[PDB]
Amino acid sequence: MDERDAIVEIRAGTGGEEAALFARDLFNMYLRFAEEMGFETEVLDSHPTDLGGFSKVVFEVRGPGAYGTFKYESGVHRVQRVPVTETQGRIHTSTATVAVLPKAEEEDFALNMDEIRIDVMRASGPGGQGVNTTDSAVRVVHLPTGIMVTCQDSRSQIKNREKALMILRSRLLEMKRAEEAERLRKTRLAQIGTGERSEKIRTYNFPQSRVTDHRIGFTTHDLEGVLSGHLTPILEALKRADQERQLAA
RNA sequence: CUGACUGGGGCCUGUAGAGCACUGAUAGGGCUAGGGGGCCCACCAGCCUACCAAACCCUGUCAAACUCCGAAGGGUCCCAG
RNA sequence: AAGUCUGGGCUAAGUGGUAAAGGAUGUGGCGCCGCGAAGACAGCCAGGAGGUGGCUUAGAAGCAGCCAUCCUUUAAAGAG
RNA sequence: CCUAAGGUAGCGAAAUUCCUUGUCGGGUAAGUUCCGACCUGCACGAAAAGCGUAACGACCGGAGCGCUGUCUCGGCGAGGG
RNA sequence: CGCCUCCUAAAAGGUAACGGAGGCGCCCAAAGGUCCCCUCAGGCGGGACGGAAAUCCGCCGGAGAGCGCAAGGGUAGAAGG
RNA sequence: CGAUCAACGGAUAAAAGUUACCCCGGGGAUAACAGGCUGAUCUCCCCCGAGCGUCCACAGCGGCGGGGAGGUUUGGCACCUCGAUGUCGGCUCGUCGCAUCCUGGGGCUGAAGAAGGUCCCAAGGGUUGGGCUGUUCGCCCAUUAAAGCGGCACGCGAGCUG
RNA sequence: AGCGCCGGCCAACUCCGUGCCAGCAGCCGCGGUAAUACGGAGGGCGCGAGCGUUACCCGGAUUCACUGGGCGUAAAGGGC
RNA sequence: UGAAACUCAAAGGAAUUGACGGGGGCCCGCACAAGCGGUGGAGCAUGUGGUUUAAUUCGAAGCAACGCGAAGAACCUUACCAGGCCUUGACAUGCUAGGGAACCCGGGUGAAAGCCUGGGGUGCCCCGCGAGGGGAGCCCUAGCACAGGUGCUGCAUGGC
RNA sequence: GGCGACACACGUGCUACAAUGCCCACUACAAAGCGAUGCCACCCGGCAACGGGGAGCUAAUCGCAAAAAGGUGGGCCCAGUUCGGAUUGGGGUCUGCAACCCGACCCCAUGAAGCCGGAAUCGCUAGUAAUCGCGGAUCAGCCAUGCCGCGGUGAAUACG
RNA sequence: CCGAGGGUAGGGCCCGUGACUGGGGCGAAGUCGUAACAAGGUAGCUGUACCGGAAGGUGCGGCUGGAU
RNA sequence: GUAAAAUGCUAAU
RNA sequence: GGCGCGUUAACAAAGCGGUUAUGUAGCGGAUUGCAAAUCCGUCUAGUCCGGUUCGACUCCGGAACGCGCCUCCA
Ligand SMILES: [K+]
Ligand SMILES: [Mg+2]
Ligand SMILES: [Mg+2]
Ligand SMILES: [Mg+2]
Ligand SMILES: [Mg+2]
Ligand SMILES: [Mg+2]
Ligand SMILES: [Mg+2]
Ligand SMILES: [Mg+2]
Ligand SMILES: [Mg+2]
Ligand SMILES: [Mg+2]
Ligand SMILES: [Mg+2]
Ligand SMILES: [Mg+2]
Ligand SMILES: [Mg+2]
Ligand SMILES: [Mg+2]
Ligand SMILES: [Mg+2]
Ligand SMILES: [Mg+2]
Ligand SMILES: [Mg+2]
Ligand SMILES: [Mg+2]
Ligand SMILES: [Mg+2]
Ligand SMILES: [Mg+2]
Ligand SMILES: [Mg+2]
Ligand SMILES: [Mg+2]
Ligand SMILES: [Mg+2]
Ligand SMILES: [Mg+2]
Ligand SMILES: [Mg+2]
Ligand SMILES: [Mg+2]
Ligand SMILES: [Mg+2]
Ligand SMILES: [Mg+2]
Ligand SMILES: [Mg+2]
Ligand SMILES: [Mg+2]
Ligand SMILES: [Mg+2]
Ligand SMILES: [Mg+2]
Ligand SMILES: [Mg+2]
Ligand SMILES: [Mg+2]
Ligand SMILES: [Mg+2]
Ligand SMILES: [Mg+2]
Ligand SMILES: [Mg+2]
Ligand SMILES: [Mg+2]
Ligand SMILES: [Mg+2]
Ligand SMILES: [Mg+2]
Ligand SMILES: [Mg+2]
Ligand SMILES: [Mg+2]
Ligand SMILES: [Mg+2]
Ligand SMILES: [Mg+2]
Ligand SMILES: [Mg+2]
Ligand SMILES: [Mg+2]
Ligand SMILES: [Mg+2]
Ligand SMILES: [Mg+2]
Ligand SMILES: [Mg+2]
Ligand SMILES: [Mg+2]
Ligand SMILES: [Mg+2]
Ligand SMILES: [Mg+2]
Ligand SMILES: [Mg+2]
Ligand SMILES: [Mg+2]
Ligand SMILES: [Mg+2]
Ligand SMILES: [Mg+2]
Ligand SMILES: [Mg+2]
Ligand SMILES: [Mg+2]
Ligand SMILES: [Mg+2]
Ligand SMILES: [Mg+2]
Ligand SMILES: [Mg+2]
Ligand SMILES: [Mg+2]
Ligand SMILES: [Mg+2]
Ligand SMILES: [Mg+2]
Ligand SMILES: [Mg+2]
Ligand SMILES: [Mg+2]
Ligand SMILES: [Mg+2]
Ligand SMILES: [Mg+2]
Ligand SMILES: [Mg+2]
Ligand SMILES: [Mg+2]
Ligand SMILES: [Mg+2]
Ligand SMILES: [Mg+2]
Ligand SMILES: [Mg+2]
Ligand SMILES: [Mg+2]
Ligand SMILES: [Mg+2]
Ligand SMILES: [Mg+2]
Ligand SMILES: [Mg+2]
Ligand SMILES: [Mg+2]
Ligand SMILES: [Mg+2]
Ligand SMILES: [Mg+2]
Ligand SMILES: [Mg+2]
Ligand SMILES: [Mg+2]
Ligand SMILES: [Mg+2]
Ligand SMILES: [Mg+2]
Ligand SMILES: [Mg+2]
Ligand SMILES: [Mg+2]
Ligand SMILES: [Mg+2]
Ligand SMILES: [Mg+2]
Ligand SMILES: [Mg+2]
Ligand SMILES: [Mg+2]
Ligand SMILES: [Mg+2]
Ligand SMILES: [Mg+2]
Ligand SMILES: [Mg+2]
Ligand SMILES: [Mg+2]
Ligand SMILES: [Mg+2]
Ligand SMILES: [Mg+2]
Ligand SMILES: [Mg+2]
Ligand SMILES: [Mg+2]
Ligand SMILES: [Mg+2]
Ligand SMILES: [Mg+2]
Ligand SMILES: [Mg+2]
Ligand SMILES: [Mg+2]
Ligand SMILES: [Mg+2]
Ligand SMILES: [Mg+2]
Ligand SMILES: [Mg+2]
Ligand SMILES: [Mg+2]
Ligand SMILES: [Mg+2]
Ligand SMILES: [Mg+2]
Ligand SMILES: [Mg+2]
Ligand SMILES: [Mg+2]
Ligand SMILES: [Mg+2]
Ligand SMILES: [Mg+2]
Ligand SMILES: [Mg+2]
Ligand SMILES: [Mg+2]
Ligand SMILES: [Mg+2]
Ligand SMILES: [Mg+2]
Ligand SMILES: [Mg+2]
Ligand SMILES: [Mg+2]
Ligand SMILES: [Mg+2]
Ligand SMILES: [Mg+2]
Ligand SMILES: [Mg+2]
Ligand SMILES: [Mg+2]
Ligand SMILES: [Mg+2]
Ligand SMILES: [Mg+2]
Ligand SMILES: [Mg+2]
Ligand SMILES: [Mg+2]
Ligand SMILES: [Mg+2]
Ligand SMILES: [Mg+2]
Ligand SMILES: [Mg+2]
Ligand SMILES: [Mg+2]
Ligand SMILES: [Mg+2]
Ligand SMILES: [Mg+2]
Ligand SMILES: [Mg+2]
Ligand SMILES: [Mg+2]
Ligand SMILES: [Mg+2]
Ligand SMILES: [Mg+2]
Ligand SMILES: [Mg+2]
Ligand SMILES: [Mg+2]
Ligand SMILES: [Mg+2]
Ligand SMILES: [Mg+2]
Ligand SMILES: [Mg+2]
Ligand SMILES: [Mg+2]
Ligand SMILES: [Mg+2]
Ligand SMILES: [Mg+2]
Ligand SMILES: [Mg+2]
Ligand SMILES: [Mg+2]
Ligand SMILES: [Mg+2]
Ligand SMILES: [Mg+2]
Ligand SMILES: [Mg+2]
Ligand SMILES: [Mg+2]
Ligand SMILES: [Mg+2]
Ligand SMILES: [Mg+2]
Ligand SMILES: [Mg+2]
Ligand SMILES: [Mg+2]
Ligand SMILES: [Mg+2]
Ligand SMILES: [Mg+2]
Ligand SMILES: [Mg+2]
Ligand SMILES: [Mg+2]
Ligand SMILES: [Mg+2]
Ligand SMILES: [Mg+2]
Ligand SMILES: [Mg+2]
Ligand SMILES: [Mg+2]
Ligand SMILES: [Mg+2]
Ligand SMILES: [Mg+2]
Ligand SMILES: [Mg+2]
Ligand SMILES: [Mg+2]
Ligand SMILES: [Mg+2]
Ligand SMILES: [Mg+2]
Ligand SMILES: [Mg+2]
Ligand SMILES: [Mg+2]
Ligand SMILES: [Mg+2]
Ligand SMILES: [Mg+2]
Ligand SMILES: [Mg+2]
Ligand SMILES: [Mg+2]
Ligand SMILES: [Mg+2]
Ligand SMILES: [Mg+2]
Ligand SMILES: [Mg+2]
Ligand SMILES: [Mg+2]
Ligand SMILES: [Mg+2]
Ligand SMILES: [Mg+2]
Ligand SMILES: [Mg+2]
Ligand SMILES: [Mg+2]
Ligand SMILES: [Mg+2]
Ligand SMILES: [Mg+2]
Ligand SMILES: [Mg+2]
Ligand SMILES: [Mg+2]
Ligand SMILES: [Mg+2]
Ligand SMILES: [Mg+2]
Ligand SMILES: [Mg+2]
Ligand SMILES: [Mg+2]
Ligand SMILES: [Mg+2]
Ligand SMILES: [Mg+2]
Ligand SMILES: [Mg+2]
Ligand SMILES: [Mg+2]
Ligand SMILES: [Mg+2]
Ligand SMILES: [Mg+2]
Ligand SMILES: [Mg+2]
Ligand SMILES: [Mg+2]
Ligand SMILES: [Mg+2]
Ligand SMILES: [Mg+2]
Ligand SMILES: [Mg+2]
Ligand SMILES: [Mg+2]
Ligand SMILES: [Mg+2]
Ligand SMILES: [Mg+2]
Ligand SMILES: [Mg+2]
Ligand SMILES: [Mg+2]
Ligand SMILES: [Mg+2]
Ligand SMILES: [Mg+2]
Ligand SMILES: [Mg+2]
Ligand SMILES: [Mg+2]
Ligand SMILES: [Mg+2]
Ligand SMILES: [Mg+2]
Ligand SMILES: [Mg+2]
Ligand SMILES: [Mg+2]
Ligand SMILES: [Mg+2]
Ligand SMILES: [Mg+2]
Ligand SMILES: [Mg+2]
Ligand SMILES: [Mg+2]
Ligand SMILES: [Mg+2]
Ligand SMILES: [Mg+2]
Ligand SMILES: [Mg+2]
Repeated sequence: MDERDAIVEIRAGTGGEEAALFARDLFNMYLRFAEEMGFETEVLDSHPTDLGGFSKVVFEVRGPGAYGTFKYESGVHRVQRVPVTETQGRIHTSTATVAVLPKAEEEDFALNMDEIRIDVMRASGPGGQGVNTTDSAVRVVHLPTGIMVTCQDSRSQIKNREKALMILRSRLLEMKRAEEAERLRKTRLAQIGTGERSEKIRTYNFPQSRVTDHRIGFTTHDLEGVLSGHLTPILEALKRADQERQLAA
């Protein structure tokens, strides 16, 4: 939560080459805000455009109390300006999306052998006297979920039991790595959506030198300072609105 | 008459045990290179630490391929039964 | 086949006559301090209180976790 | 990077799939078999032919109707012993 | 799978296991013979370039160096230079 | 003088495989089944009491470690049997153990009642029918007071099946 | 005394708010900080115990053409 | 032989003026060619991006932004930043209250600004030799209407 | 205080890398402008920047004024040098209230890069290019090597 | 006898629905190339055939709705 | 019969 | 489990007892209205532990991870 390090995913939205540039503009704005808050940034995955932008940049903000501040940036950011890609001096409206997520654990996986039942029995197929009378085949049952692995690959019960336990764990692991990805997904779609011109959280209107956070109504005119990092005025204005969002019925 | 076995006497040995002098291991303490941290400074060095610890020292130990030591026995020759 | 042989002791579990960590007012024999008619130990008969609690906590206010356990009438009363 | 060149069409958990009773659908009250699909094909593949194909089969799977001493679960009778 | 070294091996010699650890299948014309001469590793201090360590000086230092190559024995009163 | 005759006391100057088409002579000197010894593995029961359980170590639990029992599993060993000890599962027929699935009798409970949990005593009797697969095992359907776990050459082929 | 409408078609316009949001929409389109096109207000236009909408039929549609259409290149001559 | 759902607000024909062509033709320009000196490398000057900064004011952006606005940044310039003052204000008009001033020398205190200060001297008609009483430049405090803004929009504009 | 920051990157220029050159001495020929808290002749002190004197001129009259390349004479001898003049130390001059950030200039010392510049790229067709000095605006002084001007000397080549 | 209808068995047509699968329409931004419109940088288009990630390419024959 | 080195540029009257 | 092979920078991938590998990318410039393509330049390394050697990415020994093969007669 609020106190833990967090990860900011900046993707480009509607706009094409111009969105990937505005996404670069959002990316410098956020690194320079971290330096102001004495935070620490490291990039994890960046997809650049030869024009100078990024289709995607993913970076961490290391420091005590990161998810407390950046969490207000998740949403669709709208830019309206004359693009450096435009030739006929027109104003285009383009969008970039920002997803903010707390850095989690890479927690290690192991088997609780008290919720696991191991069955042994005779195997199938060839072997003569051996296969007839030897308990080589192994079934391992994960008791809470019911999923089972069986193994009679070798002639030895201990070898088949070890190999069976390996597959069971590796299987339970992927079940766990998939539910986590399903939650990581529905959460990202909760913050980013389709990245449409609507769905906007903030407008950066370069002609009017205006930045507007339509969630609260706040607007400054220091669009140069906002783009250079000085976001602290806006954050507080939401932090205030957050407390006045907590008004006991 | 030289035999097994036995009495005396000389010489050879590195085990049991023990030990730490060598080769290694080793707990804690002292002292004390170097590192971590470290208040501070890079104009130049200092200072701090109930951090990790080289060497050295103290107490306490470990070893088939460690021995400053070291039996009981064993081997061999001589003389005698 | 030859002692229901003699003398001293232990065991009550048929232990003897099939086993360990560990547990035990089993029983017998030694020790070592301690308290005792400055009336001890056991029971009984009293008192065993007061500032009333320091953190935590809507009460945890003698009678939760945490922080230390000052003192009065004294023959004594721990904020237990 | 390497090879002489890197498996084409078509087919695929198969007379081939180890993990495997893969997964999804169908059938059943319930289906490790069956049929239809999917394709990370351990280890299909083009005359040791590939994929289909009406008709044929004392070949080998799966299902239904009919009917039953196969069975619930056994009883009685006959004749040769 | 032959050969060498150490241990196991129970203090003479010898002694097994698909027991524990290593090495050999070369080399040297001097790394051989003799005579003569010389003595290490390491530590502290000192010294342009020059450092942990190149060469030079002092003091301490019995052998922990060296002995082509594995290990053991041996060894400066030399087998070392 | 010519040897990785290195399988290094060196068969020839000169040499690889396959047999489920197989064969003879031998061995329980030696493997596969079962027994035996052992019990690492397996199953069961304890000791310790850190900690969980709002509170409270012990209702129910038991970190790190410790001690055993059993002789169902997988092994180790190679002791009777290789002039033969027929090997999976099913069927049929049982019998025994008890570490008890149900039924009977109890103690504790974080037991209001009903219903459970946990441990103790108890082996008299009981412990169903079906779908899948050769299966043992397991899953599933429908019930049940319950749908126990083991030994008997993994009981039982001069009893059947195959 | 109410209901529809006032960008064009189509009769009836100005001010504030909003700022591709909120919304309008029968078609062409409106709205991205000076909107007669969104919402309100004033003002206007049309009907009036009614005003609008939705559905459906004919019309406009000579757009199934008898009245009253077409086929070189727009859809349209059959390969002969 | 020959549909439908769904969907679009058009799909089309010919012709016009353009623009474009790695179409043609005919022309031209230091456009190439033909020449001569350079730039790109070096050191400095200057402008700029970027980084940095409390601030490093802002505008200029291919040719046609970059010794450009700037034909002169130590202060001033100066629009930026830090700290100290200012409240009809540095300036404009007009209206009411205390004054009634105009102007010129000083005093503290402060970095200065500013704040608190202490000396004095007026016009016009007059009632006038009256105490002096008014109209009376201008000046200062109470209030006003107000000013001030290099704050934004060169995509609302003029001018250049 | 900043606008003058400095790991870096680009544009415009200046100065060079040398002998058809550098140096010293002496000796010539311009044009355009500017000049009253203004230009400064001339004289002295100072190596010099400058200072103190101090004529003349609202200026075809007095001054800024040396033009520079050029010429004659002598020197350097092919070297990172008598080429180059960056960087830094020290001692001073002037403006200005005030030169730390952050001015210009003078003298002494220090004497860096640089040996003609990769891919690439700019200008110029005649008094042009190149080379050489001069003045002005702004302006207290100046970071001007910039701008706008002015004359001196004076080419190569254009088939197409 | 016929006979409502009930039952048995086999056909026809229609509607809904189905693991999976085939393309189609739409989209103010994505990935790969650039086939077509200029001789579109290999004139295009065409029926058919074979091939290729994709547009497409190539063979055979046809068309001009092709350039100079 | 001729005779091309060279790909691309989203989205706001 | 046995046996063989391997670990190198951003990626893929080599040689070598003493020593800028290489290609593509990345970075600075050039060219273009801009991007690509193209052109001039530029460069970061040897998994861990222990030995040998004057010297180890390179040789020996072990660890960890990956790949290939085998695991048969009951
Ligand atoms: K066989
Ligand atoms: Mg991406
Ligand atoms: Mg464009
Ligand atoms: Mg178990
Ligand atoms: Mg088996
Ligand atoms: Mg089978
Ligand atoms: Mg077989
Ligand atoms: Mg078979
Ligand atoms: Mg067995
Ligand atoms: Mg004798
Ligand atoms: Mg003798
Ligand atoms: Mg001993
Ligand atoms: Mg020792
Ligand atoms: Mg010992
Ligand atoms: Mg010893
Ligand atoms: Mg002694
Ligand atoms: Mg003796
Ligand atoms: Mg003797
Ligand atoms: Mg004798
Ligand atoms: Mg008696
Ligand atoms: Mg007696
Ligand atoms: Mg008893
Ligand atoms: Mg007994
Ligand atoms: Mg007993
Ligand atoms: Mg006792
Ligand atoms: Mg294959
Ligand atoms: Mg192929
Ligand atoms: Mg094919
Ligand atoms: Mg295929
Ligand atoms: Mg398949
Ligand atoms: Mg299947
Ligand atoms: Mg198949
Ligand atoms: Mg196969
Ligand atoms: Mg399978
Ligand atoms: Mg299988
Ligand atoms: Mg299944
Ligand atoms: Mg199924
Ligand atoms: Mg089903
Ligand atoms: Mg079946
Ligand atoms: Mg199938
Ligand atoms: Mg698969
Ligand atoms: Mg085949
Ligand atoms: Mg094959
Ligand atoms: Mg073939
Ligand atoms: Mg063949
Ligand atoms: Mg073939
Ligand atoms: Mg087939
Ligand atoms: Mg057919
Ligand atoms: Mg068939
Ligand atoms: Mg058929
Ligand atoms: Mg047949
Ligand atoms: Mg047949
Ligand atoms: Mg036949
Ligand atoms: Mg059937
Ligand atoms: Mg049936
Ligand atoms: Mg039937
Ligand atoms: Mg019968
Ligand atoms: Mg009968
Ligand atoms: Mg009969
Ligand atoms: Mg031999
Ligand atoms: Mg040998
Ligand atoms: Mg011995
Ligand atoms: Mg020995
Ligand atoms: Mg001995
Ligand atoms: Mg001997
Ligand atoms: Mg041996
Ligand atoms: Mg031997
Ligand atoms: Mg060897
Ligand atoms: Mg020698
Ligand atoms: Mg020698
Ligand atoms: Mg000699
Ligand atoms: Mg020494
Ligand atoms: Mg020294
Ligand atoms: Mg030294
Ligand atoms: Mg030695
Ligand atoms: Mg040596
Ligand atoms: Mg060696
Ligand atoms: Mg050999
Ligand atoms: Mg041999
Ligand atoms: Mg041989
Ligand atoms: Mg021998
Ligand atoms: Mg021979
Ligand atoms: Mg021969
Ligand atoms: Mg041979
Ligand atoms: Mg043979
Ligand atoms: Mg065969
Ligand atoms: Mg066969
Ligand atoms: Mg035969
Ligand atoms: Mg055969
Ligand atoms: Mg035969
Ligand atoms: Mg035989
Ligand atoms: Mg025989
Ligand atoms: Mg033998
Ligand atoms: Mg025997
Ligand atoms: Mg056996
Ligand atoms: Mg065995
Ligand atoms: Mg056996
Ligand atoms: Mg066996
Ligand atoms: Mg048996
Ligand atoms: Mg056995
Ligand atoms: Mg037996
Ligand atoms: Mg046991
Ligand atoms: Mg036992
Ligand atoms: Mg055990
Ligand atoms: Mg027990
Ligand atoms: Mg607790
Ligand atoms: Mg309790
Ligand atoms: Mg446990
Ligand atoms: Mg134990
Ligand atoms: Mg035991
Ligand atoms: Mg047994
Ligand atoms: Mg058994
Ligand atoms: Mg056994
Ligand atoms: Mg035996
Ligand atoms: Mg034996
Ligand atoms: Mg046998
Ligand atoms: Mg017999
Ligand atoms: Mg017999
Ligand atoms: Mg027999
Ligand atoms: Mg028999
Ligand atoms: Mg039984
Ligand atoms: Mg019991
Ligand atoms: Mg009961
Ligand atoms: Mg009971
Ligand atoms: Mg009850
Ligand atoms: Mg109970
Ligand atoms: Mg019973
Ligand atoms: Mg059942
Ligand atoms: Mg059935
Ligand atoms: Mg069945
Ligand atoms: Mg079954
Ligand atoms: Mg099974
Ligand atoms: Mg019950
Ligand atoms: Mg039940
Ligand atoms: Mg059984
Ligand atoms: Mg059996
Ligand atoms: Mg049987
Ligand atoms: Mg039989
Ligand atoms: Mg049987
Ligand atoms: Mg039998
Ligand atoms: Mg029999
Ligand atoms: Mg029998
Ligand atoms: Mg059979
Ligand atoms: Mg059969
Ligand atoms: Mg209307
Ligand atoms: Mg109307
Ligand atoms: Mg109208
Ligand atoms: Mg107004
Ligand atoms: Mg409306
Ligand atoms: Mg309408
Ligand atoms: Mg907007
Ligand atoms: Mg507005
Ligand atoms: Mg507008
Ligand atoms: Mg409006
Ligand atoms: Mg509207
Ligand atoms: Mg309307
Ligand atoms: Mg309106
Ligand atoms: Mg009409
Ligand atoms: Mg009509
Ligand atoms: Mg109609
Ligand atoms: Mg008609
Ligand atoms: Mg018509
Ligand atoms: Mg015709
Ligand atoms: Mg036609
Ligand atoms: Mg036809
Ligand atoms: Mg047309
Ligand atoms: Mg044209
Ligand atoms: Mg040229
Ligand atoms: Mg040049
Ligand atoms: Mg240059
Ligand atoms: Mg330059
Ligand atoms: Mg800047
Ligand atoms: Mg502006
Ligand atoms: Mg320019
Ligand atoms: Mg300026
Ligand atoms: Mg300037
Ligand atoms: Mg200023
Ligand atoms: Mg100022
Ligand atoms: Mg304009
Ligand atoms: Mg602008
Ligand atoms: Mg204008
Ligand atoms: Mg500036
Ligand atoms: Mg440069
Ligand atoms: Mg310049
Ligand atoms: Mg330059
Ligand atoms: Mg002058
Ligand atoms: Mg020099
Ligand atoms: Mg040089
Ligand atoms: Mg020089
Ligand atoms: Mg100086
Ligand atoms: Mg300055
Ligand atoms: Mg030179
Ligand atoms: Mg010209
Ligand atoms: Mg000048
Ligand atoms: Mg000036
Ligand atoms: Mg009928
Ligand atoms: Mg009918
Ligand atoms: Mg194309
Ligand atoms: Mg084409
Ligand atoms: Mg093109
Ligand atoms: Mg092309
Ligand atoms: Mg083409
Ligand atoms: Mg074709
Ligand atoms: Mg082709
Ligand atoms: Mg061509
Ligand atoms: Mg290309
Ligand atoms: Mg593209
Ligand atoms: Mg495109
Ligand atoms: Mg192009
Ligand atoms: Mg466009
Ligand atoms: Mg390598
Ligand atoms: Mg790699
Ligand atoms: Mg290579
Ligand atoms: Mg580059
Ligand atoms: Mg570029
Ligand atoms: Mg490279
Ligand atoms: Mg080394
Ligand atoms: Mg090493
Ligand atoms: Mg190296
Ligand atoms: Mg290695
Ligand atoms: Mg075989």
